[PDB]
Amino acid sequence: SSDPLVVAASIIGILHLIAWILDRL
Amino acid sequence: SSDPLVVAASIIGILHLIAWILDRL
Amino acid sequence: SSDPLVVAASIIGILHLIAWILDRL
Amino acid sequence: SSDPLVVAASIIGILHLIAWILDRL
Ligand SMILES: N[C@]12C[C@H]3C[C@H](C[C@H](C3)C1)C2
Repeated sequence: SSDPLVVAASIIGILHLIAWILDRL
Repeated sequence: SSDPLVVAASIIGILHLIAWILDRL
Repeated sequence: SSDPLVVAASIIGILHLIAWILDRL
Repeated sequence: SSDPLVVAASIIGILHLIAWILDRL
């Protein structure tokens, strides 16, 4: 729904940032 | 308004992350 | 405060994504 | 919990964006 989709997009952003931080380390 | 603009900025962040994930794949 | 700081960090994320989208265009 | 984890992922996204902005400057 319109509420769960916004949370799903936020989870993807966190996973992408985690990968980048791991590459910089 | 001040509430819809914050959601609009969040949607843009998710679209940008999706493109990056597609490039890495 | 603990509520305004979370919004301030979100605004920075949107500005960073906007710059990236402008570079890709 | 399910509420604190979502905030923790958001904090990581802000730190990653701050580093990028510092590199561009
Ligand atoms: N709420 C957030 C949406 C998007 C991804 C992540 C970091 C920024 C940009 C704020 C959580």
